[PDB]
Amino acid sequence: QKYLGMLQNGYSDSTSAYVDNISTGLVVNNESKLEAYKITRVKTDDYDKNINYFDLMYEGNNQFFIRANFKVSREFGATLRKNAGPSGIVGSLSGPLIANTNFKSNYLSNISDSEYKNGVKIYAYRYTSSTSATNQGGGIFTFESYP
Repeated sequence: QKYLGMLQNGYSDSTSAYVDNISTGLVVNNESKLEAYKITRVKTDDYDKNINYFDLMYEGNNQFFIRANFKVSREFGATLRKNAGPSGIVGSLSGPLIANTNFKSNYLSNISDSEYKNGVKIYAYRYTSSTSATNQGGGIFTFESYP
């Protein structure tokens, strides 16, 4: 147990595939691999993800931002382009809203499998109000789906 975190041999499927040495598996619909999968991402003033909900993942029809933890941000957020670059709301964080599995963070298809396998997409703005943008970290992302 002191090597790998937790592999889902009939355990909970809350993603949790996180800092490198946590062997964790998941299988969902819309890309061709059963995933013993890993995430090794670092962003600013951060250790692994911070503020709950920050990765790239794999449920929906496209390649998109994680549903990392069980609380859902209905927040209509502005996920803009690559590291520390503001270019406008390409990602309009909104529905769908469901949870309990690896799910979609408002279909950020624009951030794709190339930015998933050794990605850069923990960067994100948070909005308290309808236009109050705050930057709390952003940097390297990493993922690897495997047998």
